Amino acid sequence: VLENRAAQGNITAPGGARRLTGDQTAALRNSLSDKPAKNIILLIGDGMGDSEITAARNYAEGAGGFFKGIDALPLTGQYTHYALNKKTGKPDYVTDSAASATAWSTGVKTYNGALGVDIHEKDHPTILEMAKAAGLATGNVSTAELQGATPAALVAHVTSRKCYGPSKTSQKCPGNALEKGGKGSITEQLLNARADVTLGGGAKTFAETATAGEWQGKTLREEAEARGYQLVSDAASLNSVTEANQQKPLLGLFADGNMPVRWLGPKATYHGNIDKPAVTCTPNPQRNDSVPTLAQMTDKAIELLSKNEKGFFLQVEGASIDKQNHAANPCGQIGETVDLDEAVQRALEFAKKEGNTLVIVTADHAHASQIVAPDTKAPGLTQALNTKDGAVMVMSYGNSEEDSQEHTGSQLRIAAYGPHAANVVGLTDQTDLFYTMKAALGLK
Amino acid sequence: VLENRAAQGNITAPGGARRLTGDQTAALRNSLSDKPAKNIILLIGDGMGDSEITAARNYAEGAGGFFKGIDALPLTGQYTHYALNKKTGKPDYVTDSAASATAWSTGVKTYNGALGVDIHEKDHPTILEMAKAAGLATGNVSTAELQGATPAALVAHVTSRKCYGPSKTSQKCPGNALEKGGKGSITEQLLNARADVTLGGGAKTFAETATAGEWQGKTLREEAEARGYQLVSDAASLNSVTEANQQKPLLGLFADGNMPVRWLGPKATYHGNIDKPAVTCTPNPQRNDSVPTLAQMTDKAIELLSKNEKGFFLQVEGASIDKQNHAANPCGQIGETVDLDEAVQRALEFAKKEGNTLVIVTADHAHASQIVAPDTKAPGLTQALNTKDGAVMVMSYGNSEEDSQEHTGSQLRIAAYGPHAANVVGLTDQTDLFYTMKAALGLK
Ligand SMILES: [Mg+2]
Ligand SMILES: [Mg+2]
Ligand SMILES: [Zn+2]
Ligand SMILES: [Zn+2]
Ligand SMILES: [Zn+2]
Ligand SMILES: [Zn+2]
Repeated sequence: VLENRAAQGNITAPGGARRLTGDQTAALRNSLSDKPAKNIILLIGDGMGDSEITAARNYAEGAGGFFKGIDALPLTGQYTHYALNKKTGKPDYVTDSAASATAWSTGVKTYNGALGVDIHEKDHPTILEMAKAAGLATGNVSTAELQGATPAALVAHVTSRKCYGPSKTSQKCPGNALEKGGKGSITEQLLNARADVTLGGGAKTFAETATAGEWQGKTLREEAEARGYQLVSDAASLNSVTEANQQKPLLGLFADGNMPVRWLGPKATYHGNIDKPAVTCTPNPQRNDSVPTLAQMTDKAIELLSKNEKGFFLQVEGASIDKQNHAANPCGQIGETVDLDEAVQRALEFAKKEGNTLVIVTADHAHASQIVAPDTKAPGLTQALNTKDGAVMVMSYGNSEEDSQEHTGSQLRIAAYGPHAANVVGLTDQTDLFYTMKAALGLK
Repeated sequence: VLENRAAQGNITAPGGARRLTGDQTAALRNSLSDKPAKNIILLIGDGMGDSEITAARNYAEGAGGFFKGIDALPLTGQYTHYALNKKTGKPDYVTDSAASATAWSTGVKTYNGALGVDIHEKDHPTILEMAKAAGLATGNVSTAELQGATPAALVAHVTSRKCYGPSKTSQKCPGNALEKGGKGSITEQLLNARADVTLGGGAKTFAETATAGEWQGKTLREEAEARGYQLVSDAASLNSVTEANQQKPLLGLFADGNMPVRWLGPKATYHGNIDKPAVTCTPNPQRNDSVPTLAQMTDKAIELLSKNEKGFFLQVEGASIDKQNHAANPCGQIGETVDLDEAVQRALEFAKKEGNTLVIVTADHAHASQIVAPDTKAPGLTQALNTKDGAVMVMSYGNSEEDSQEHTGSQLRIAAYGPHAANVVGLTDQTDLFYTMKAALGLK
C-alpha cells in the first residue's frame, strides 16, 4: 500500500528500477476496511485503458515515473465491460460509452446506445438517484457535453444516447418524448434529477424549448433558472459560488459542446513515425483561462458537496481521452489523461484527510492507442513523441480505416482507495461496481 | 479472494453479470501472508497482456465466463516492463522477450536482445542460480525451444539472445564463445547450470558439436548424457521418470524447434471479418499424441521437484501465445492461452493443498491483438470467430505491415496467490518481481 511508486534510482543498475521500497503485506493489510464509506468519488477516464495510462506516464512522467494521482491508489484489479446485443441478448464484446456507464450506474448490462434502461427498455434507478434519496449530496462533473453518455447515465433513462434535447427525442426516442407522455430528453431528465452540483459543457442543448409540460415554450435554460438553478459559465463565476444544495443547485455550462482540450499536437499519420519528426506537445491556444480545468471543477465540487453532513456521491469524467483517441491525436489524448490525474490528486487529498471516502478510478472501456517501437512500419496512423526521459515513444492507432479509431474490448484497470476498496481487487465486472458503491454507502 | 468469478446468472437482468458473490474485504485480508514461501511457481504467458486474456476468455469460456486457472489468482496489479536503449541508457518503451525475462530473473533492466547481462554487458546471477545455491530444487519448462529468450534467461548470460549454440555464438557473441574464454552458448550454459528439471523444445541445437573444452567434438546431446542427464523425448518416457535431482537431472527435448500449437485456424487477413465467414478453431491434426501438453509437463515437474525438503523454484512458460500473436493467428493464440490456463490450474491445486507455495501468473510484455466491433473495417489483419456465447468476436492485428505483428508497451496484469503475493498489488515494475521472489524464499 505504498504511496510512492516511482523508480528507486538509476534504472540501469540492480534494483534501480524497482517501484517497491519493501514488503506491502502489512501496509496492504492495514488499508483493508469494511467500515462504511461516508462519501464516494468515482473518477472515470473515458477510454483510458492500461495502454492509455502507460503512454501518458511515459510521456509526462517518464517510463520510471509515476502519476501522483492515477498511480497512487493501492488496491487494483481488472474488470470486464462487454455490452449486450439488443436482439439476441448475447454479449457484444466491444461496448460504447452509454451501455458501459449504464452498467456501473444501474448494475445491469444493456445494449450499445441505451442510457439507464435495460435490454427491455425498462428503466432502472441510478446510483446518483438512490444517493439523492438517502439524503446524500450529489455531484456530476465532466469535460464533455453534460448530455454525453457518461454524465447522462446518472440522470437519464432514454433508449438512444442521441436524444439530447426535445428535438432529437421526439424523433429518436418517441417513447421518452415529453409530448408522448415520456420522461423527456436527457437534458430535461437532468433538470429533473436536480443534483446539487452539475458542471460541464453542452450549453447549446439548453437553447431548445420544451414542447410540453409546465415550462412549455421556454428554453431549457429558462426552465433551469425558473426552477432555482444557479448558472455559471466560467472559472471566475464558478470560483465565486459559495453554496450548492437542493434549494439552490449549481449548474455550470462552460462550453456550447465539449470543453477544449489542454494540449495541441498534430494528428497521427500513416508512416508518421518514419516520415515526420518527433513531436513535443504544447498548450492549446484555443483554450481560455476562463474555461475551468477538471481539477478546478473537482476541487469546487468537493468543497460545496462536503458541507452535507450525511455525505456525498461525486462522479468526475475526463471525457476527451476517448475523444482524442478516436481522433488519433496523441498530444490531445495525453494532455487529457494528465488533466484527469490532477483531478484524482484533488480527490485523493480529500479522501486522505477525511478518512471515510472511497475513491475509484477506472475507465468505461479500452481504446485504440498502442505503444510501439520507434521503427515500426504500421498500416494505420502513427506518430513519434519526445518524452520526458529525452527518448522517443511511438504511438499507433490501427483498428479503423475510417475517420474515427475505435474502442477495444480488453479488460482494464480499476483502482480504489478507502472503505470497501478491496471489492475492486481481482477480476470483477463493471456491474459489480454499482453494487460495491451501493454497499459502501449503505444504500437500500 | 473468491474462487468463482463467473457471472452470477442472467447477464440481461440486474445483478446477473456480477462476478462477486459478496464482500471481499475479509477474504482478501485472510489471504495476506508475510510468512516465507517454501516454493515458487512462476507461470509466464509470453505476450499475454490483458487483451490476450480477454480474447481467449471471450472465446473459450464466454464473456461472462472465467478461467479456472488464470482468473483465479486473488491478488492483482499492473506492472511495467520497458527496456533500456543500449547506447543512451534511456528507456526503450517496448521491450523484447530477452530484456524482459532478464529483468524478472535478475532484477536489473537491460537492452533488447541481452540475456542475463546488464547494459554494461556484465553478468548477474539469476533467481534459478540463487535458488540452486540455497539447496532448492529447480525447474524450467516451456513450449518453445529451450534456447528461447524466456527459459534461457534463467541459465545463460549472453550478450545476444541469438547465441543458441557454438556456431552462432562464435560469430555473434565472440566474448561468450567457449573457444575463447566465454561461458559458452545458451545451450552450453544451460547444460552447465544443471537445473533438476528442464523440459521443452529446441533439440535441434543439441545436434551441434562443442568447439572446445572437455566435450569438444561431441554433440551437445552427447555431452548432456556424458554429464548425467536423463534424456526423455516423448510423453511416455517423461511419465516414466521416477526422480530428477543433481545426480540425475531431467532433460526433456520434445521437438526440434518449438512444440506444436494446440489449435488450428486460418491467419487473420485484410478485411477478414468482412470478406470471410467467422471461424471456429479446431484441434491441430499435426500435433502428435506423443508430445506432452504444458499441463502434463507442469504436473510432472511439480511432482519430481516437490521431493526436495527445502523447496523448489519452477518457471513455466506458455511460449506460443506470443509466436501466434506475431503470426496473426487467433486460433493458434487462443489455443495456447487455454493451454497455459490448464498449467495454471495444476499449479494452483498444488499451491492450495501444500499451503506455502507462491504462484504468480503474468506476461513479459503486451502484444498486438485487439478485440474490435464485428463491423470494423480495419487497415490491418482481421478475423471473425464464433465464441462459446454463440456470438461473433472480431480480432485485429494492426501494428505492422511486415510479416510479423509487434509487441506493445502497455503495462499489464500480474496476479498471485500464496505467501508474499501482496507484493504484486498496485503498480510495480518487472524488476520488483525478482526481489519479491528473492524475499519470498529468503534467498538473500
Ligand atoms: Mg463520456
Ligand atoms: Mg518466450
Ligand atoms: Zn467511453
Ligand atoms: Zn468513444
Ligand atoms: Zn515475449
Ligand atoms: Zn515476441
